[PDB]
Amino acid sequence: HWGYGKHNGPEHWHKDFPIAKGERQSPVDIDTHTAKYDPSLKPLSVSYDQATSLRILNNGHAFNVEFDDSQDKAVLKGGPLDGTYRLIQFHFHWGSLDGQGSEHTVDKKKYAAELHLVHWNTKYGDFGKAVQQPDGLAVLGIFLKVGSAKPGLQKVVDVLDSIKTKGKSADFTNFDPRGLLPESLDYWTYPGSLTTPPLLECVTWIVLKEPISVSSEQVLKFRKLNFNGEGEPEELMVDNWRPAQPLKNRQIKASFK
Ligand SMILES: CCOc1ccc2nc(S(N)(=O)=O)sc2c1
Ligand SMILES: [Zn+2]
Repeated sequence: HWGYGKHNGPEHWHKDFPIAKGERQSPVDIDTHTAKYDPSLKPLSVSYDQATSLRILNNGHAFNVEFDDSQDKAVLKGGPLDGTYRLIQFHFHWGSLDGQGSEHTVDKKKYAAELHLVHWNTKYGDFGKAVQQPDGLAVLGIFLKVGSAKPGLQKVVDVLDSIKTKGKSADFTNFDPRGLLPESLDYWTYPGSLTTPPLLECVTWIVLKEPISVSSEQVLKFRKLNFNGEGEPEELMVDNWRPAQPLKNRQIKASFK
């Protein structure tokens, strides 16, 4: 099965998922001098005050914090989007070293990790329908750099011991994702894809310009997770990022100049 190892990593994925070589794959390198300022772009509207987190899960390639998406509780609108997108989960990608880990890069610069808040377009009724549409998903991407600790992240860090191996889950209620946002909501946006299989080209990417800082101790605890299931040989969950893909016939737009 697919993963991030030498024998099943991103350069192998196209054999099972031919769309890996598609025309609107993610992630990409954001060239800040080629991105076009678009004054017609609206500010992002993040409404997370009623968010209901349920569970945190190690799924074998990352850990997901899952939300109740049966109503318009935590939604994303505005920006480049038409209509209302519901938050369903967030997860991270990170590296084995502080100098790598993000999926998107900015002028070829890598960050230590990247947070993805995944939302789906409510006009399609459920998430599985949404991923089959060109405007089905909106993923908010936030860069993590190593520096001062992020207080709002610590509740996530402290529960990781309980979901060390693949398939483990833990109740995770009353988590407020607003504690993970940067001060500014300026962004780049482009049409792209899921960055893990099935790599569907259904995503409007919204990548925030301002990174958040987390401490070395916080990111260190990410790196203690396991790709494997309990009772299997230990493989540390690190470097679960896909490298940048060709931009091809797309333009990256910026909400700011
Ligand atoms: C369709 C089964 O659920 C999936 C599969 C892949 C996938 N990739 C992302 S990401 N890394 O935010 O682009 S969210 C997501 C959800
Ligand atoms: Zn992701």
